[PDB]
Amino acid sequence: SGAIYVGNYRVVNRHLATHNDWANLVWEDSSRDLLVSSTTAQGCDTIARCDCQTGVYYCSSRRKHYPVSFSKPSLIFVEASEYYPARYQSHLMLAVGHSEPGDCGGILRCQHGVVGIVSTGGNGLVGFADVRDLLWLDE
Ligand SMILES: CSc1c(NC(=O)N2CCC[C@H](C(N)=O)C2)c(C)nn1C
Ligand SMILES: [Zn+2]
Repeated sequence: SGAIYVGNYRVVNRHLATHNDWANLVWEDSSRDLLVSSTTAQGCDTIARCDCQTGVYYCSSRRKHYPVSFSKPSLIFVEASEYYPARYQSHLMLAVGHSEPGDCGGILRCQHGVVGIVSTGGNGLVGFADVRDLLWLDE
């Protein structure tokens, strides 16, 4: 679990969004596993605006942060689950690292700010849903 709080927005994994998220929906994209809902309280997370391929992510199944090299946001095949049929997930970045179910929502950060959140895992690989292209999160 986990979310990004920036301005009047909350960014979460779409497959983990609540009734409240859906009732205050701003934007969602099933192909990205992202949903953005509105909040009354102001958020202070800074979003990175860069092409960094190195950063640190939070892994809740180990209660530890890990430094990683990660790929550029791309269309990657993702296996069927209780949330989605087998499909290509877009804007996804992979890194060699640990992740298990329950890790989704952990933030990936570089020196510039928040890059994305854990969205996929398995086979010693962790996938992050990129948020750096969502320029409207700042305004
Ligand atoms: C999060 S780590 C993980 C998962 N979770 C996923 O990769 N998933 C499951 C939740 C939805 C994700 C998506 N973006 O479609 C896909 C699994 C099935 N094994 N391991 C080790
Ligand atoms: Zn960066």
